[PDB]
Amino acid sequence: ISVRGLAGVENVTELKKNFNRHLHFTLVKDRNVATPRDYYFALAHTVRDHLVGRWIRTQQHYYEKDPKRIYYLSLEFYMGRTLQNTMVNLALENACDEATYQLGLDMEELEEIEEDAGLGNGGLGRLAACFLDSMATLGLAAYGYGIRYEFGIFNQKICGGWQMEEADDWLRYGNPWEKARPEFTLPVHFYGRVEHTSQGAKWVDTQVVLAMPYDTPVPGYRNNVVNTMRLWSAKAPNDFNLKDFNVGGYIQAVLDRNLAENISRVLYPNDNFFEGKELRLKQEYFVVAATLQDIIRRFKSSKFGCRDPVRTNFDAFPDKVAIQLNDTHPSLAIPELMRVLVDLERLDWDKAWEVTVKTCAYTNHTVIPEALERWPVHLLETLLPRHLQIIYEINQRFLNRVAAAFPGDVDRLRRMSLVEEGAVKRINMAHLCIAGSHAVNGVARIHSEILKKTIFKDFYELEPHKFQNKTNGITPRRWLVLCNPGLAEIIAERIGEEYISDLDQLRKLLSYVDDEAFIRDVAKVKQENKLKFAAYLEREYKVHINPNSLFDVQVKRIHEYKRQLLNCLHVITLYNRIKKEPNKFVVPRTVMIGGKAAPGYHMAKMIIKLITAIGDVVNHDPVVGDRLRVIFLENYRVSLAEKVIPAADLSEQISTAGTEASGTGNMKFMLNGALTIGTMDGANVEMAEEAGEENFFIFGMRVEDVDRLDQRGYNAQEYYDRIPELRQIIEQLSSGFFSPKQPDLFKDIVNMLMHHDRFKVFADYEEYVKCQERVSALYKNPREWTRMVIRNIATSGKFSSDRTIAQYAREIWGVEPSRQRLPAPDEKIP
Amino acid sequence: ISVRGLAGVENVTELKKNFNRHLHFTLVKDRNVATPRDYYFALAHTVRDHLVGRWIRTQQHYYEKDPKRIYYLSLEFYMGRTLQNTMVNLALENACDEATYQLGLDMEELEEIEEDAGLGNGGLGRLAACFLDSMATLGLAAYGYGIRYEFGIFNQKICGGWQMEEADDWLRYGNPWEKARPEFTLPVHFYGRVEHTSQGAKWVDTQVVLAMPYDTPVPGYRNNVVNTMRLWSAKAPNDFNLKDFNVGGYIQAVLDRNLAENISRVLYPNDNFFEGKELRLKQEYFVVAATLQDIIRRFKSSKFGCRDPVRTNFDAFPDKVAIQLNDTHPSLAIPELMRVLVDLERLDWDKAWEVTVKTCAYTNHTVIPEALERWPVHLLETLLPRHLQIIYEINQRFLNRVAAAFPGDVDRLRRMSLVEEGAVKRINMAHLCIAGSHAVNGVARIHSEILKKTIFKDFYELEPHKFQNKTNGITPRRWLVLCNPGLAEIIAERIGEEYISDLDQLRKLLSYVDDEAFIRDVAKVKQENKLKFAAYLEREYKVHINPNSLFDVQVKRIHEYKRQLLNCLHVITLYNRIKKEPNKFVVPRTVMIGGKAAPGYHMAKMIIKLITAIGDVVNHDPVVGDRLRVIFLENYRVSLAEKVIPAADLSEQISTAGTEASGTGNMKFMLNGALTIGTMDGANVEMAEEAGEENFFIFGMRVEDVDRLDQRGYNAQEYYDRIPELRQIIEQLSSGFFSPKQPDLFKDIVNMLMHHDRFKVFADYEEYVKCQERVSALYKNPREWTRMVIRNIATSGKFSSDRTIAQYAREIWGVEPSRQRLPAPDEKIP
Ligand SMILES: O=c1[nH]cnc2c1ncn2[C@@H]1O[C@H](COP(=O)(O)O)[C@@H](O)[C@H]1O
Ligand SMILES: O=c1[nH]cnc2c1ncn2[C@@H]1O[C@H](COP(=O)(O)O)[C@@H](O)[C@H]1O
Ligand SMILES: OC[C@H]1O[C@H](O)[C@H](O)[C@@H](O)[C@@H]1O
Ligand SMILES: OC[C@H]1O[C@H](O)[C@H](O)[C@@H](O)[C@@H]1O
Ligand SMILES: O=[P-]([O-])[O-]
Ligand SMILES: O=[P-]([O-])[O-]
Repeated sequence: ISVRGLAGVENVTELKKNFNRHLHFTLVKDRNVATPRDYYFALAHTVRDHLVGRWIRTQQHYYEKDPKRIYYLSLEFYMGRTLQNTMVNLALENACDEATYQLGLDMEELEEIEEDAGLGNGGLGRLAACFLDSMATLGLAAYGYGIRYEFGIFNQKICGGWQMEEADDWLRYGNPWEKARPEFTLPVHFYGRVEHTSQGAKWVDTQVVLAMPYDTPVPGYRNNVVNTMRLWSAKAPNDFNLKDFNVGGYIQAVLDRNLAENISRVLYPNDNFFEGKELRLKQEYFVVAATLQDIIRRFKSSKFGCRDPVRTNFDAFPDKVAIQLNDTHPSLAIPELMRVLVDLERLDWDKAWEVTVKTCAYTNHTVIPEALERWPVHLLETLLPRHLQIIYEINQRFLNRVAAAFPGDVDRLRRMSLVEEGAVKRINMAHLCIAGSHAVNGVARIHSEILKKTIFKDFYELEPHKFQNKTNGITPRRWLVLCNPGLAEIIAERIGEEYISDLDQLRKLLSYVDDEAFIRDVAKVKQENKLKFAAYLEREYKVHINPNSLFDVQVKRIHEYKRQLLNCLHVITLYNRIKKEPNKFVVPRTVMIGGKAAPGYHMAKMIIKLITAIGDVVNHDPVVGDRLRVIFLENYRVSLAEKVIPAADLSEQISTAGTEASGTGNMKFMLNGALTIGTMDGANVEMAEEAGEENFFIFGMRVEDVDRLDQRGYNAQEYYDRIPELRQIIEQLSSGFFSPKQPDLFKDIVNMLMHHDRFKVFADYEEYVKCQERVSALYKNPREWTRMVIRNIATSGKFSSDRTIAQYAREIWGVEPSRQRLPAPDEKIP
Repeated sequence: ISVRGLAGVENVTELKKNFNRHLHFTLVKDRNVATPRDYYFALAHTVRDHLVGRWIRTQQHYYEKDPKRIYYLSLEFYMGRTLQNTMVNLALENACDEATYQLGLDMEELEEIEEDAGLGNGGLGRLAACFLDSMATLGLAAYGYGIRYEFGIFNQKICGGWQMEEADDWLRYGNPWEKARPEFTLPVHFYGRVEHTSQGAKWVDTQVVLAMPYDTPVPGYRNNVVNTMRLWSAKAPNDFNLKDFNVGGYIQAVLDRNLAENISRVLYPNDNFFEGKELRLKQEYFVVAATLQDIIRRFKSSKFGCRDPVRTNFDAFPDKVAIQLNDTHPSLAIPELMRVLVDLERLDWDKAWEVTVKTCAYTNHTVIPEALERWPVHLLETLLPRHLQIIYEINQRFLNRVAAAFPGDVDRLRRMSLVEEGAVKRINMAHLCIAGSHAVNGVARIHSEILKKTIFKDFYELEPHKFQNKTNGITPRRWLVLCNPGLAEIIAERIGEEYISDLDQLRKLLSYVDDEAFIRDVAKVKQENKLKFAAYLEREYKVHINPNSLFDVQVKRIHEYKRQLLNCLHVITLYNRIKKEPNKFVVPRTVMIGGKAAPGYHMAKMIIKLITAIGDVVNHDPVVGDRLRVIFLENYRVSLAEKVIPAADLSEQISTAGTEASGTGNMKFMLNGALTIGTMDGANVEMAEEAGEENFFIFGMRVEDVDRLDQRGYNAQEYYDRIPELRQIIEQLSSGFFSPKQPDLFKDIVNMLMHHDRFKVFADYEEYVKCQERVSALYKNPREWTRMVIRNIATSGKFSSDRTIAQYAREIWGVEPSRQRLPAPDEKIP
């Protein structure tokens, strides 16, 4: 059937009876009233059963051996569905497929019932998920720590072409994967005040909110390692949230508990944008405070909680603990770690600081100013009074280090300050993370250089040893074996299966680049994938597309820097050229654009309306026929990504050079047989460098060209004046050609494009359409297109998150990866 | 070990492996980190497994045979713990005891870990629970319908002698018994307006809240019948509660969902008191609306949803459906049933009314005015506009019936109106229930007569056939076999086990009233029970009591009509007599008073403080020694009741004649070996009548004496003037003898007692202490006391809820009870 594992005789029979056990005892249903949802749950519980045994020994193991622990703190974990992925990592896919078949059910139909775990916005959240999978696969004693939002990223609905947001009630039917652990509930404090008494400061009169943990298993690829993802939930104490007496109402007091519990209610839907709301800061301290207590408790047991030097010596803390900060969201971990060590454990400042710097590491994800976290001091002052004091003290001693290094450089002092003066005083969380971490990394080579050359230049001059790079990656399990079994099978037919955990081996595929059978096969799976997607489209969304056309897809969050608008300009150009010479041949294309816009991002929402507006005109023009369709992919999310990427021919990674930190969608497309048209931005540079620029469609300004243009001054009128095709398009938008009933509907877009384009869309227009003509030319030559595809696939090995994690481990965490199978799952009950 | 069933070889081995399965696969723990709480859950899941098989066939059975369905609507279901009770009804107690023992665990220690299901206030809620158990045991196709409050009756804490309320987070650790059924979620409407168009009225522009059901199994006693208790939970729709667009905030919209969900958040802690709050009315319509849709859906399938006359003829609705209204809380079921039939199904008013009257029956629980539900019309007008219209129309046609029956009687017309004029117009929910039900019953013979003679006199004259009586009862399973196995065993040693489901057989115990061995045994279990309670006291609450003394206990909600104050007066009298003649012998007594006060009931909270105040003085008087202790039983609830009742010698049922509808605690004491000192109130009359007044300690005014006194006019000064002992006590309270630091602390109690005692405490004082002297005299004669006890126990059979349910069934519901074992639980998978 494929190498989805063995469909053993004993195991298929075992699966079936367990499926029935659960349907009866766990779901309390009888075959006669069972719906597909019940069947999905019976299977999920059956599958979950296979990894609890491994989960328990894995954790018991780490307790016995006591290795260095890796704690990955992130406010986002974009997980997606977990049934198939669990089957894949346990080599259960074929057995379950067989078993459910014999039970008279379609496994694929049941998989579609599982709700996505959308506790993420985009790139950053998905990175955390891929990292978790790789850390388990590389056998590291790692823990994912975050917030269990009861409402994830909103579900996007398109009404009259506009995006409508609706609550993502993903827990509505239950989550069979998590395990509530109410017995490890921890208290978290807010507000209060600071008392300075005799031997130390005291955080007093605080409001207590409880953090209840939920553990979800994270299985490594076929190695019997099951790590843990602990997600905290907010709970109100039953005392003060009722006991602070003297009138108000007993009923109201109980109803008011949903005020402390709102902390974990919903995920903020902002991607690369900072919103200084109090609820957000509360979520940030909430995940940090609870997680650190858990980390320290585990450390206090280790082997020190037995003997060792005997004396809770935190000198070995850094040798047993490593906490990675996914962006500055968990930045409070730095002053909080200081607070505990100093205020509670009573260590001296300098010893505490040495420990904190040695255990914390920070990862930066963007260079745009509006994405930077700068928290108003008055907020920190009211909510976390002692942390503000600690931050001021950290700033004081840091700046003294600067003044000592650069005597007299008074401007450098203010530039580097963690405290920003002005309208309102703010705290620069990034400056905080650089100062309190022993490593700061970028997510792609060029982004990492930009950090040293620009944004964190002063910091780099002060401590060059801190700055590193760790190019992002994706997990080949979910992003290849899971979403594209057809491609994984033919690759395996030639080079084996070892590449699933050693992607570098894909290079061996280079020797089949002239193999007639392989070229036929690679091309066949892509055709099969496109047919399946074209079908899903009519099934669930309804209104036909042509599977013979080129599948041009751009899927990612809607942003001005991602330039979906530049894509739009090209689509309209193709339309206008067809209307000019109708009977002239052009390569057919289905251009699919999908992504979510933050609810408050007006421009982004205006762009989604433009996309749909173009499709209204283009898709109903009889002269155009089937040569060009514009489709907007609704509710783009992880599970939808697993469907479109394997069916894409052209991947669009066209952000303005210097704005996209790295990107990971680009890597997903490269590994699944799509050719890339993009700018020399983020990881695009490394991809092109790996596959060879000849097998890549690069266009537009390089970072240097952008800077030259800024020195000069960007004037969009110039481009409007010298390019008639561009001019024609702008006058089409301005006159209501795409919005008949509301002729001035797109005035904000035109106005912006001409007068405030921060991302110079026009400057790359000519080179973009010129470059698009070249891919059309190559698509007309099936054999050469496919041969270039093989060149990309065969060279994508470097972009596996296993390579990324192995580097973090060695160069930052100080631990050695291991592909050693844990001693089976075998029963055992001590 | 006892007749807690057989500890079979095969079944004890089976239990143990299943215990381990769950501990591993379900709780995901390993023996090395398992705590008693985990062990309790492993057992609970194991026990729950044994009744799912039965649960599924029971429901499948009712679907096949299609009998008349009994729907018990109540806003309260005072369930308590369910582990032991499930073991008892499945004959699993000894097997589980053995199994856990072999596993090295104490079952009793694990049972104490289960949290109580306190979805009730007192008498009314507990009645519903006992009824459920009996309906299952009598094999009726009955369904309990209510609200799944996430916070039940508050946990009571005593601080400095005052009651402190604290949220009852009973779901904190999970509920292994319930089964969420998100697939049967139903919509409920609120607000909106009424449109009158061409062919009918339309309830329009409403706010939708979703009702999600949760099913808990209700097992009959050893008959393999497992009925269902469906509890609704409020959920916000993900559309409008987000989709009603045009600014406000995306985050706020999601956070605001906890406004529709507040409907099922907490139970109102009022016992026999009406609070006209909007949240309450919303809970009331919420349980009613969701339940009726469920009832009709089930009816639409039956055998009509196949053929029959063919034409949804609701003429047979009353022949297949019976809905019992537990008080007027679910009274909206009447106008709601009308709304559906008329507005949706389009039946004519008169046919709809005939159907509604024929399927609804109402049970009244009290005669005090402040406990009556009179909802302000402006509330109904805004929240349920169409129901108000229906109610007005019901009133119109009802009153026309009255005028036709009593021509010219204009005052009778206003007295009987469902609409009350005055300050604000209100709707009398009780008048509504009488008019729309074919049966109205009281809960005790005297209470039922009082309803006909007083409160509902006019209604009785109009339709005498509607008024019935159904004396309350308690379930002998939880209230005998579960809480007092020692007593159940010795009874069984003599007359067998058949009495557990046929309490009448306890009469055979009369022939052992002179049996020397039995008297020794009855007395022995009571001594064993008192010793165990005296121990629990020091274990969990700490500060000694004497097990040789008389256990004088009064446990029930704190009320002015229950007269805990009269008890207090007696306690202080005993104290003063001892201080007068210290070296004189008196029978030692431990008087225990327990119960909860509604948070807003100031007087009730003042009484709890008085009780504790008396204990502060009495319990520390060296001259008193061990002859008198005053203890306040903290957090009285179901599980605590199972502990005190079996250990009580004297039961206090001293409410003012005519105020206690029935009472059930009195029956629990009688069946467990306690003698009763009380007034001729509620069921006390029937109990005394059954055991013989010679074996009962009756005192005080009878209903007639109370009325005579009211004609005359109650003047407490008179009693204060002629009784020196009483006078001494009042001057003790007035001068701060019981409150040194705050001498005027109890001024409200004294003031009330002397000037506004609605329950004439003083009028019964003399006869109460006189009567108390008589029980002390009899307690001095162990053999005669025990012989009287045997006379009570042997005569308590009539107070089983099995007798009560059999009468409801035959005389109201029109169904025949059956003690037929359902065809085993045996596997099966169709
Ligand atoms: O005190 C202990 N004794 C024995 N095993 C322990 C102890 N603490 C942790 N463990 C084991 O380590 C796993 C890790 O627990 P955690 O990391 O503290 O959540 C547990 O599930 C146990 O198998
Ligand atoms: O349409 C039906 N076909 C077969 N069995 C049914 C059907 N509806 C109800 N049942 C059975 O009756 C039980 C009662 O369902 P309910 O009373 O509607 O909640 C179900 O769990 C099934 O065993
Ligand atoms: O680092 C993970 C991702 O974080 C953010 O979403 C960046 O915009 C993206 O470029 C990067 O790939
Ligand atoms: O009917 C059940 C119970 O309802 C109420 O709690 C009444 O006060 C009580 O007398 C009665 O026994
Ligand atoms: O993270 P990028 O692929 O939008
Ligand atoms: O219901 P009663 O025993 O307080």
